[PDB]
Amino acid sequence: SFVEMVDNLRGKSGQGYYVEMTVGSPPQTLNILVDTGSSNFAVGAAPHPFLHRYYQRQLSSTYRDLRKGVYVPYTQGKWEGELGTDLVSIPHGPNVTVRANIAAITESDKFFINGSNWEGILGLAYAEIARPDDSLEPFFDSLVKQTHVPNLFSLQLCGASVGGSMIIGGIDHSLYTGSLWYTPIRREWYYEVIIVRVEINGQDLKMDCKEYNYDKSIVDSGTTNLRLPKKVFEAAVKSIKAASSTEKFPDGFWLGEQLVCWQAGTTPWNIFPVISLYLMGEVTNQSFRITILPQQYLRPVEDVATSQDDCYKFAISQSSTGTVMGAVIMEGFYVVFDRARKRIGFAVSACHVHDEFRTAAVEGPFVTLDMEDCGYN
Ligand SMILES: CC(C)c1cccc(CNC[C@@H](O)[C@H](Cc2ccccc2)NC(=O)[C@@H]2CCC[C@H](C(C)(C)N3CCCCC3=O)C2)c1
Repeated sequence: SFVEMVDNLRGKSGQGYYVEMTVGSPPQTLNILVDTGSSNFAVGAAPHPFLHRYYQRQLSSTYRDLRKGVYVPYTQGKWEGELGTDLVSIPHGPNVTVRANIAAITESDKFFINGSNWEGILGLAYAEIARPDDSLEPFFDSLVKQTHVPNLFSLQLCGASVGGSMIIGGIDHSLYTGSLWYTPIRREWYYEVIIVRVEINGQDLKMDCKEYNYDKSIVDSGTTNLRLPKKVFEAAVKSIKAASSTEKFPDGFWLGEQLVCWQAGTTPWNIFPVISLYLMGEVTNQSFRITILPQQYLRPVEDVATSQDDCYKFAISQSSTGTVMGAVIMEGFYVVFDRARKRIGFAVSACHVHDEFRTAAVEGPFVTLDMEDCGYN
């Protein structure tokens, strides 16, 4: 019955992926961004210039006020509002209704996006990072507690205006090819994983692997970019610059600020390297790699110019809070958040990114000694 959830996600490039949900009685329909990088379910509940619609608690007979405030500061953007509970369903999801915590957003700053078609966010990570504290049960925990939906979900995020699937409660085998490779969830707060090796065009970055996970590494569907700790970011940009020095790039391109364009169909993909991320595996001394194409880390953006060229922004950003495997890493992979078994699986997606002579891959097994030394603490 997972077929009912295939293609249940939509979005705009750089702006997240959202699924349709209803809250309250009678049901109020809202588009909700799916975010494995946080743990609060929150919806616009007051007018805002960028909201097409919002949750009206007054109109729901099943609304309950928790008489408690809340706020969430993300890496960029924040909101504040009022806690309460209500009945929640996912029309293209399992056939259930659950009473869940909901933060009614009453003020926000740089959270909602102009012209955006989503009105709220579904934090799919664990209670440990829920605001105001870990006693506010996250939506997925309520779903599993109140129904027989199995304790896992999977995400197929597709590039090119974007779509994909969130399969709630399982794995749909028609959405990926090849084998699923699993990496442990190190700790249940973020979806934290451990990266044990990095290569660019087959060349090892050769850093202390602790640097790759300083101070954590997470899988985060609510962040567009690959974000890398300062030292890793610099090494990676240096290597990518070198590989592509054939061409010249504007100022701020490598900062993700300025875009670069080529005549339509002439993007020199070949001079941009693949990036391989090796992840800790399920058995001793064993890892696997996912290989990322430049078509993933050069994000397509519309040309505000009179030209109809292919333009892109560099979708790798420097971080001061650890590695973030964002949407452009997840795109073209099928990612299984197996909460029940505390692991995350990766396989080549059915909607994989295409390149003339290279392909995104998930490959294993590899041997990697002393993998536990890669985790930060
Ligand atoms: C809440 C706690 C646990 C917390 C605190 C700090 C970091 C984290 C790690 N997860 C972050 C996500 O939950 C959050 C999700 C988000 C969605 C929509 C708007 C804003 C944030 N995303 C971000 O903060 C990102 C930082 C880089 C710029 C990102 C921008 C380009 C802006 N962005 C917004 C729309 C979705 C795609 C996107 O890329 C947002 C978690």
